[PDB]
Amino acid sequence: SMKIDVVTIFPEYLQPVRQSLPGKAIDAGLVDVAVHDLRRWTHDVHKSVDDSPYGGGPGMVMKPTVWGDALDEICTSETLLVVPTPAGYPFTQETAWQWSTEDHLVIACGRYEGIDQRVADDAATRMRVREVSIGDYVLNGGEAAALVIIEAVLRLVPGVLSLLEGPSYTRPPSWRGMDVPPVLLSGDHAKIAAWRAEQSRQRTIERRPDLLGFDS
Amino acid sequence: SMKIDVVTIFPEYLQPVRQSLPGKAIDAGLVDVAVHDLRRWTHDVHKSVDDSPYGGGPGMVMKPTVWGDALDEICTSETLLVVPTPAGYPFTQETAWQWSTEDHLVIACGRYEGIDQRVADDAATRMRVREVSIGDYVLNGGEAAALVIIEAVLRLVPGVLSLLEGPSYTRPPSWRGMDVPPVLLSGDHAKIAAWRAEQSRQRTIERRPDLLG
Ligand SMILES: OC1NC=Nc2ccccc21
Ligand SMILES: OC1NC=Nc2ccccc21
Repeated sequence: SMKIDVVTIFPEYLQPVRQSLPGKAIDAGLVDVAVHDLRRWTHDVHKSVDDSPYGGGPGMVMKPTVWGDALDEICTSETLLVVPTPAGYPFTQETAWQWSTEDHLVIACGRYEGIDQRVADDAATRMRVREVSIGDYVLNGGEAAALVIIEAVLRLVPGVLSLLEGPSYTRPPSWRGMDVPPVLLSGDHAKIAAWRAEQSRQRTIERRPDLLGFDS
Repeated sequence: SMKIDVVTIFPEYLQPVRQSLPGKAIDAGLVDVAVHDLRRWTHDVHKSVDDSPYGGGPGMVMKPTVWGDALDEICTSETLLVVPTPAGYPFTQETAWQWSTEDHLVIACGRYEGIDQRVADDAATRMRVREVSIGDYVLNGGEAAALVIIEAVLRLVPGVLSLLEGPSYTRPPSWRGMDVPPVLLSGDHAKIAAWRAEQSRQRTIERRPDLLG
């Protein structure tokens, strides 16, 4: 069984929910998802987890010490440590497929400004570390990215179950004066493929020219 | 006072949590977030929200009669209808900024295979509709994309609070045999900025060569 540990200062946000893809996976015994409050590894009265950046700049940086004790306790040398970060390598469908075979994912959730770089540098001496971004929009912390990563990876785990998709339709064949493309009604597996391919092309070149090796 | 309506078949999954950034925004009265179970608008005892695709093929497509009724009830002509879909335009930071000043976002969450296309086509005749993807990895449904969209947008609402960022550091100066780069403690702030410029250049070359052209 796969085991996923998430570490965060927002454990309630990351608490698994039964009616969800991860929830189904958990209840099917295919995965154990444990969530940990990073503040467990603080020792000061105020439970401080970050501090001002050396060299200045806006915002705060998470303290290396607290993350240190946390990952010390939760990780082994076989652990794949995932660290969401705006500055990471891209998280892709290829990445998802790869992590779907993993035995232990530990996901370190930190604020946008980052965890002290020495945390990941130190972890890499004992385990595999992957700093990744799920997109170039800006989230305030790694929490939502952790939820995205979990859903992308879990749906690939055995047992759990290029080009843009063109439009899709279902019943009724006429709705509010709008008709389904007749080829999709004609039952011709060949003509239908020709049409869907053509639609996908038009859509991809319009919305994602990058996918076909073009600019913008 | 932004309003966000989310429509989903996983309303518990999307329920706002007090201890989160969206929870802070709501508690601060800076936004109202309403989550609606899509099954409220189903027609049959089985509360059917999807149906098999015309032209055949795998998966299910979400029913237009059900979504049509939900959106009729929830949207107005001033609504910006957000439809997360892997087939969408990329959701970017410029998009988040734009949406950060909308009075009413409605986010329609559907399964990967998507919603009958007529739903969006119809809605676009009365309101602004944006189909967007948050990434090329595959999610089973738009629910997590919704959470992402919401967090990227809300953190740009006043009051809630080309190159990669380089490493950041804080105390202690020496930790487990690793020292904060001396230059950060130099009090030479022009130099620090050039140093961080160079850190960004290299990390970007190494991790995201796509942002260099
Ligand atoms: O992967 C990310 N994309 C955008 N913002 C982030 C903020 C914190 C962690 C991770 C991300
Ligand atoms: O933006 C998306 N990326 C990947 N999968 C999705 C599934 C449903 C809606 C949206 C997305």
